[PDB]
Amino acid sequence: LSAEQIAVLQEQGFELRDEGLEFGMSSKVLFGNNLDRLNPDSRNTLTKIARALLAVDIDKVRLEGHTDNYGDEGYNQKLSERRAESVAAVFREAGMPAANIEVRGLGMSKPVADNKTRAGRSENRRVAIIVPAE
Amino acid sequence: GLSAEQIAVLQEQGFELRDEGLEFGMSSKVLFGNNLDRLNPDSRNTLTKIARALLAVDIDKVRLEGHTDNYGDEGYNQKLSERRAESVAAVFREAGMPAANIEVRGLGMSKPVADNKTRAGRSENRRVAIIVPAE
Repeated sequence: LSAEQIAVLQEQGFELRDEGLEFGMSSKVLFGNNLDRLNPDSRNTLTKIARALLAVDIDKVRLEGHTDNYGDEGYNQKLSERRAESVAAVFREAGMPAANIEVRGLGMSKPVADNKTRAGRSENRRVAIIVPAE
Repeated sequence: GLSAEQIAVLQEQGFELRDEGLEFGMSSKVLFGNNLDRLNPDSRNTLTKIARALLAVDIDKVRLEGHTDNYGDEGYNQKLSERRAESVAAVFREAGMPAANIEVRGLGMSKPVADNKTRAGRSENRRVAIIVPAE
């Protein structure tokens, strides 16, 4: 729960939540037309975030993958896992140990917008980077 | 338009003789593991190393061909195979090869190198081929 860490997190773009601090990127930004391969630029943005967080000795990051509710529920479950794993590999490659990374795929079960509209579904397809408080 | 010094490097990189070119093949199991089109870190490094070796001897053209087995939707499979050959292309672009010198094809299920009757014959069919043509 340290204090100086927040200044980096916020400067990294994290926002405040109950569990801790969270930063989100849409799957459109992260992967474009790919399945779970990150596009080079997003990988670089992520690498920079991973290194800023390591630098202030963050204890844990949790990566949570999400989809909208369009398509097979099981495939969407697995796709959200693989996409959160792609973000997690960026953290490992930047030097964070596996033991300090948790990965979850949520599928369609934790939406942040209305799946009625094409834009709401694009919002719901995302990976969240969470720094828990405890 | 191909040289002996180019051959020496292709061989030690693991390329083999084929019609009108040289080819290096890896299974989707080794390149991607459990992933969709993201390469495992160790296979990405292996591919980077090959790409550097071919750029060093100024390889003018590379073609990348993605294949699947026959299980599941033929449409998804062709998309999958295209996306997985594109994953290999991006390694070659990052290592310095121009986009113009790279040709990416997903052949889906259409060109199998094993039977597909067996789980092992299917895994073999899941693959990407790195083709250095002669002309």
